[PDB]
Amino acid sequence: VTAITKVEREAVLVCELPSFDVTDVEFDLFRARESTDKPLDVAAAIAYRLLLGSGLPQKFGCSDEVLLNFILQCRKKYRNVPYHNFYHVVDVCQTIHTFLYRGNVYEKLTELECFVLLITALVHDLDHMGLNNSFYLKTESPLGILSSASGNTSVLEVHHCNLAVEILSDPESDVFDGLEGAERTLAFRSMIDCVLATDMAKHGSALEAFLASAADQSSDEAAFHRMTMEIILKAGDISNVTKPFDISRQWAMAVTEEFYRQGDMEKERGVEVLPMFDRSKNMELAKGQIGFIDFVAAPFFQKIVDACLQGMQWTVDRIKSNRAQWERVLETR
Ligand SMILES: CC1(C)CC(=O)N(CC(=O)N2CCC(N3N=C(c4ccc(OC(F)F)c(OC(F)F)c4)[C@H]4CC=CC[C@H]4C3=O)CC2)C(=O)C1
Ligand SMILES: [Mg+2]
Ligand SMILES: [Zn+2]
Repeated sequence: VTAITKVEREAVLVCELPSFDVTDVEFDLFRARESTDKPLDVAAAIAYRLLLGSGLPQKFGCSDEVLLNFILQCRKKYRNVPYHNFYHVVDVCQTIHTFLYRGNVYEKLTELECFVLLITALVHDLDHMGLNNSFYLKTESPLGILSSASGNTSVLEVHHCNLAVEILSDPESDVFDGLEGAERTLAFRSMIDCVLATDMAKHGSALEAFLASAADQSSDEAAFHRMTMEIILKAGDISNVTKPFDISRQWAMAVTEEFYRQGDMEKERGVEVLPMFDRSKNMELAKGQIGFIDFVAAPFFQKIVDACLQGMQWTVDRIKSNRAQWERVLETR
């Protein structure tokens, strides 16, 4: 990895974020990005401020400069795609911060685990190209062939972990360099476990395991911690429907356009195009959001909150308010 420069750091360090509270559940990243002509720097500054404000990097021997270096090394490996770009990972990082600290999920985890989760947010989609795992498998792309030959169908997630390990292999961007022995092993394993658990093909199994652990007062403690981390990163990843409506809608627009660009490529290659990826199906945003809410997000958030994460009740509340608002879009159309 090429070293991050003084000038790259300074460009983040000059951003002051006047009028934003990066800790708040109603924080608006889109408004942040509209606030200046250097939205990549502002986004990096948001992530930097979240991580320093937690007080965690300092505790684990991670200097301000190495933190910032890490952030910028992550930033350089996001692509200019509509949804899976740097702003998504910063959003996930900020969202996780709220679940840990406004939702009191920090109480279930060690400080190191909280630190790992915040850092893992920033790595969890590295070098996404706006195409899902299915695209690579269907088209027998080289990465798809490799995944199948090597026995792991989570095509992208293994790729993201690869790039995360590369970033962390240089002390100048290794936020875990202050760790050794068991703690360092836990930091890397937990980060990788969490990234691997973001594959939506494993959603139901991940959720069911967590719920069975939370219900068992004799669950293995280390396993419960790890599953809680996995579920929190998953929660962040499907959290767009938990945000104020207008934020939620802007995310939905970005994901829809990404999906449509995939579908356009699949059409060119003569492979199967799912309806949600087909521009010509012209699917209404409201109906798709209601469907994602009903079949994925509402039961996920309700189940985890009820099982164990009572402080995150607001997520269920906001999903219910967003669903009602989409229903009003349909009612008035
Ligand atoms: C069609 C149905 C009636 C039945 C059904 O099975 N599903 C689920 C479904 O079709 N899935 C599962 C999730 C997948 N998925 N979808 C993402 C995503 C993000 C934000 C979204 O909008 C808003 F929140 F911004 C969004 O909503 C829109 F798609 F509806 C989807 C990502 C989540 C995690 C990782 C990468 C992205 C990923 O793997 C896509 C396939 C239904 O949607 C209803
Ligand atoms: Mg992902
Ligand atoms: Zn993601």
